[PDB]
Amino acid sequence: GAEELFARKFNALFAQGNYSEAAKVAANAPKGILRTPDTIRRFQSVPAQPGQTSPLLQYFGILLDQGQLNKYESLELCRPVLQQGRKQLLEKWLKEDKLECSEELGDLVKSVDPTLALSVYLRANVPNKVIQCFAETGQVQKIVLYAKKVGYTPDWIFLLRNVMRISPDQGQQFAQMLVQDEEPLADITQIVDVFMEYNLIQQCTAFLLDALKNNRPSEGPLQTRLLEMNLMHAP
Repeated sequence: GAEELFARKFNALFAQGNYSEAAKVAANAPKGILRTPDTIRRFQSVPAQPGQTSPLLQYFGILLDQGQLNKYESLELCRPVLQQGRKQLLEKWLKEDKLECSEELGDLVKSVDPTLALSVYLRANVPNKVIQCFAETGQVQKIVLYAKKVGYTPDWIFLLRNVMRISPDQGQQFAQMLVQDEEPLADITQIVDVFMEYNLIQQCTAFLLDALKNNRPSEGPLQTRLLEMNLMHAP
């Protein structure tokens, strides 16, 4: 019940002109009173300051001496660090399991890197929804495999979503590695739509062709749609 009292002690000693005692109590105290969320957000928020131990360096000290922490503490750890310009720190916390290696941290990276998140889900919690859920670009294989290896084609949706909003572009995509064996998807039209809207038409058709290059993997409709696009795009 003195969570409040601990925060009161920190705020008092910080305010009272002895950052040393406030830091010594806050960092060297149990239950992570510099990673319980208000405390951690304060500690991450203060930027480097001459006169004492750097907040960043003090906090890394704190994290290592303290260690990985719970979903909430790991999550709190993860929520700013990706944003904080230390996305790479958060990649290390997911890879080093300084974070919970949960679905949340992976998803946070998938918002900024599907692939490593996908790596974590492939490695940490072996889920499918989150891992596929973002597949903007990167390691083609996981994407092409989860679309390719039904399931799942919803990973195809997630990637088309992720390629509906993708800074990557024509080139490294996932249909063809996925479909050297023709596969209809949740909507192949989606695939062309995404490609088309990105004018990645060429990759959609190119990849689809390879899918057709396993022959019994061959559907008029893939081809129908392909030809349809070529009729309006370039025959």
